[PDB]
Amino acid sequence: GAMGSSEAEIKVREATSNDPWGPSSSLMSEIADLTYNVVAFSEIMSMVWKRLNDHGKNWRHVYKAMTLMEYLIKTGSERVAQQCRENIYAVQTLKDFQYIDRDGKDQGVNVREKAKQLVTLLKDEERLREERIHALKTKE
Repeated sequence: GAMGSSEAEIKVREATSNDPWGPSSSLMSEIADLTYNVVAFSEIMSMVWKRLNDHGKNWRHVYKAMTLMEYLIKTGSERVAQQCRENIYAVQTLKDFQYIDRDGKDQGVNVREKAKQLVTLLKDEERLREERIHALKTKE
């Protein structure tokens, strides 16, 4: 289903699901390779920004989308980091993300801290170069 049709959006959804495991490194590597495919890049990034804009009980979409975005910034096409810097507000807003679950536990704190770290990385082009060498070595 069918004829080698794109599964880019589906792979991103899988990588950013509410499941309390993942995202898987092999799946993330597949998505990173697809970011060099201009058609797939658009599908991937749109889905990641959507997951980064979920809330509440879907907080893990946001947390896992940041893990995926970080991996793609470091391991994928340099167009990823460029688009993220262009859309930096969509990451910065997450430093304000709130969610208290029904057990009273602050899941939002994980989102806010991950966002803080991703923003400092994106603002530093030297850090991005260093991180890319290390990340590409992990990939290969």
